[PDB]
Amino acid sequence: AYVITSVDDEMRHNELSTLEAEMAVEKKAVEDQRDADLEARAQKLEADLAELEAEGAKSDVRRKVRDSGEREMRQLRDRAQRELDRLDEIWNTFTKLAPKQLIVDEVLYRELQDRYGEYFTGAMGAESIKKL
Repeated sequence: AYVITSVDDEMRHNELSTLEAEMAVEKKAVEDQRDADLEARAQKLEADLAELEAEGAKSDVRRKVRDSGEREMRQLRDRAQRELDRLDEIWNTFTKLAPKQLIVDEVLYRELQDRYGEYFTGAMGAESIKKL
C-alpha cells in the first residue's frame, strides 16, 4: 500500500475553490448521463411492451420482458452510482489528505496522482519510512 509522505497545505487551500468546482461539474456530468441513459431505456421498454400489446400477448411473457427491462435499468443506475461513489471517494481522500495516511487502493492513488499529483507526494517501501 502507498503512504502519503508530504502534502502542500497552501496550494491545496489556495486552489481548493477551483477544484471543488471542477469536481462537482464532473460529478454533475456523470449524473446527466445517468438520467439521460435511463429515460432512453425506459422509452425503449414502453416501445417494446407496446409491440407485445399489438402482437399476441401473454400475461407471463410480458412480465418477464418487463422484469428483464427493470433489471437492465437497475444495472445502469447501479453502475452510475458506483462511479459517483468513487468520485466522492477521490474528493474526500484529497481534501482530508494528510501525511502518514494510507492509500491501499491502486486506482485511487493514481487518480490522485494525475489530478492533484502536484499538491502532494507518496511512496512505498522503506524508502517512504525513511522520509517520514
